[PDB]
Amino acid sequence: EDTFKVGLIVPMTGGQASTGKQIDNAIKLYIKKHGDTVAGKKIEVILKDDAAIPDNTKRLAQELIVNDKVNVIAGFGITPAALAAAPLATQAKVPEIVMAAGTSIITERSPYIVRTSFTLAQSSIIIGDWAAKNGIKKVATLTSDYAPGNDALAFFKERFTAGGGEIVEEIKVPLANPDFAPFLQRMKDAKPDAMFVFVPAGQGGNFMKQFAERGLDKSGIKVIGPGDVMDDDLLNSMGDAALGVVTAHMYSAAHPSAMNKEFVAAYKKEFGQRPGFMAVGGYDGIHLVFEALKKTGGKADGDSLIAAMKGMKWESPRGPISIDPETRDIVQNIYIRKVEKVDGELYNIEFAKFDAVKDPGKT
Repeated sequence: EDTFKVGLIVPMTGGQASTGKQIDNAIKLYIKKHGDTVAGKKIEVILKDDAAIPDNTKRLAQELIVNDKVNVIAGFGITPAALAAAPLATQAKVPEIVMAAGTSIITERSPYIVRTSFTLAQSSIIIGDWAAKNGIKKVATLTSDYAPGNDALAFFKERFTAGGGEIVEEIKVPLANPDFAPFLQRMKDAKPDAMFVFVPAGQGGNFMKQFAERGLDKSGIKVIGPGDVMDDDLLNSMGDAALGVVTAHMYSAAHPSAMNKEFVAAYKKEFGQRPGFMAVGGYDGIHLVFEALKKTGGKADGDSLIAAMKGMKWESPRGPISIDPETRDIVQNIYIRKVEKVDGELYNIEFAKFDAVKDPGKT
């Protein structure tokens, strides 16, 4: 009654555990910094681990909506999870806040979906344009074999080839327990100018370890991609082979804004780890819920909330962001970054900025 409930469904275990860990942490941090009360309502966050299995996502979303009567569902660590919950969000008129999954069509799959993460297309068009304009002629691609990987590939290829680039080979690896060894072996022999790599949050460290193990650090093959592979949650654990990797992405822990400085410091202080781009999707997702409730003066029905969320603009640790009133998707800067060592640690140092990029998958 004086309560507002958020059903948080994220992968706390399994291959995408680092996504849920980050989102759970960032929301805990937000509430620690802002309190748990808005417009007369006590916010409760109910955590459920789907292990990134969409059957679990669906079952958990149903339990949260029907049994716990949550007002919002949030999280959705992979695209299939967001899609699994979309029918229930629509049927129950419960906003579904996508804080992680990055496939362009997701927001079209329910009028109650709003997203605070990214789309792969937003970063992939930028790195495609950059690679072409920077004398990279021949690229091999390695992308996770599911929806966001296919978006990454399609949008990169479109812009890269438009700029005169050539894709010489396209390799896909499973979401679950990928083996990067065979791709990396082909690379040793085929030696393209660069490899374009999309793997989801949590996997870039494993990729870089096999990269280094095969001596690709000495091959003169550049590594480029959207920033998922250079996940800030993982950067601290990578070796010198990661130096010079160039990625486009919506968030870097090294973003030089006062708000990001405060966010990164607070997150490190509380959790003893650097936040990655999944943490900021969670941070902004919960901000969105708090601010929406503020705007509706405490009205908790889905329609009121969605109306309030559309067109909302604010400063995120990542930069200025907004919810497109037409698509309910995130509009945000996309930066190009190079991995450099600062004070003993690897960071994605931003060197280029494209302002307020709308999802190219819908434009």
